[PDB]
Amino acid sequence: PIVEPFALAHATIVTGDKAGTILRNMTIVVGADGRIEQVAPSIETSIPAEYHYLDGTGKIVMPGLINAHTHLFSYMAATVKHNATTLLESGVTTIRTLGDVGYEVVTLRDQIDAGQILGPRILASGPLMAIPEGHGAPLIALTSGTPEEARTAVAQNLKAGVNAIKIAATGGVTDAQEIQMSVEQMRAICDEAHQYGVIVGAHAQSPEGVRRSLLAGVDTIEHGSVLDDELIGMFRHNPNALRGYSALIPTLSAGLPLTLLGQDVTGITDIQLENSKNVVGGMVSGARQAHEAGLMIGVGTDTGMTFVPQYATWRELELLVAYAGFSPAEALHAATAVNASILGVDAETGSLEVGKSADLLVLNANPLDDLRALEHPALVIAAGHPVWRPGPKRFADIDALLDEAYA
Repeated sequence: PIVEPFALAHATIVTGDKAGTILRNMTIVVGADGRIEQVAPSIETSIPAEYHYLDGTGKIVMPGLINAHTHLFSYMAATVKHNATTLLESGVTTIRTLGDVGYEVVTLRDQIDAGQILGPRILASGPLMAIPEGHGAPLIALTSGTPEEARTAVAQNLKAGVNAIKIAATGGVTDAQEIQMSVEQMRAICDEAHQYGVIVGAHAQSPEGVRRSLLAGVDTIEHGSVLDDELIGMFRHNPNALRGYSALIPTLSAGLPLTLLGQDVTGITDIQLENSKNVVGGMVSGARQAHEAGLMIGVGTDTGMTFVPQYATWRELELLVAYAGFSPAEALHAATAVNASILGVDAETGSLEVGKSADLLVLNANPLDDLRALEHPALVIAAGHPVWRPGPKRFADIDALLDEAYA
């Protein structure tokens, strides 16, 4: 698969910047190297010879969506490739997995990077690290509680080729908020990962878990909890984080289903429902607080969960607006530019600027006026490679349940 240069003309560009800026009748020229060569008014932009022509009249083009929290499993090679393809077809050009079964995603990422397979840019975490809980989940089990065991475990992942790390600082959404992974354990994991420039994410649904993760130097907090001034300060300036700051990935899409859908649908016990309500309340409140404090907040959804479709990244933006006080513009900015910075790939993607990877998402309507415009992309282009497929295969039953639930 070779990248054939092309030019997408007459499109309305939704930049995804903090201001919610839109540029009318624009042409985006993509080179043979898969990078953006020009972004200018169509009327003054001539299409180079041999370049293919894409007529974007009546269309909106924006940076590809980015999902900072995914799983490519609910034979293994085909399964992970299928799910990565679904994400791409939904318009997501960069993803970070946070808990793989083994090193199958590393393998997939390498094939995509080599140009052997069409797919999104992937930050693969390999198996997540955590204290086993007996749920049969895949992970690198830390059972001694020592920093040495944790450092050895992360080294195994790094040696295997991961370019992301995931730690379970606490239990899940259906678990109690405890007052477990120690700061010492996570500090060893973060120190080691950072030596190799790898970003670390920690799943935490309690203030204590968030606090310990931040103290250890974790780069991203997944889910989160209600915050206070001490924690906000730890997000803003974290001397132990790879880039001196930590970001929050609320992943509202993963918690809300458990509290909005009936137990007859979810199948969780009464105690799990109560636990979920307490955790989700903290995730929502914390996201609002973080937004209010101007912290770095990204878009991730924890795909692979029974009620979190691989193709529903767009829903997270609607949830940030409805629950965290985000404006559509800010949500689009979080899903692109901010996510890119958080994942450390802002130099190559996240915005439609000359020199960056041609990760384009073409829409039939303006998402600033209605975020649901994101649900059905017109065309997705990954690193200059147009995806010649209709879109993701959707599950009407699940989509119907979620639509009603979020209504």
